[PDB]
Amino acid sequence: FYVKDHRNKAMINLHIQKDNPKIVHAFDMEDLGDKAVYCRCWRSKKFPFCDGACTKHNEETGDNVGPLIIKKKE
Amino acid sequence: RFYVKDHRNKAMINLHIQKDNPKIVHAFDMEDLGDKAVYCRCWRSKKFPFCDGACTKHNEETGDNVGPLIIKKKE
Ligand code: FES
Ligand code: FES
Repeated sequence: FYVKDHRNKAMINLHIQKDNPKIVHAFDMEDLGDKAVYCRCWRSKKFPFCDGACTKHNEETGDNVGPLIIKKKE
Repeated sequence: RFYVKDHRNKAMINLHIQKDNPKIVHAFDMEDLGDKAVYCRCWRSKKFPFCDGACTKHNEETGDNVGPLIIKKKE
């Protein structure tokens, strides 16, 4: 059994700051702690920070996304 | 007088990037960063984990409002 398609255009961000036409975050590395973990799935309730929402998203959708970690060499 | 705007979906976010990796995580030491690093949050960049402007076309096509994460040196 085969099948065709069309133009769905699913959004990545479903609910965060929808009054902002393009969500961009900018941080000075000098004011970060020893570690910051940033969300790349747009499902975190602590956006722009990762709260572990990625896990449920990957399990539900079969995806493989995860966060960006900025840290001091240590 | 009441109506909702439903945007919920069960679609994957990352369509094509490093699918042999079960969970794509990047970790960088700030001491090794230059003046400005711009990281992709849309999973459409051909330079992932870095932003290449793919988010603009995604936003246009889908009506989305995603954009990158910038880590920079204080001015
Ligand atoms: S909560 Fe989104 S990448 Fe972890
Ligand atoms: S290319 Fe993905 S956020 Fe810019």
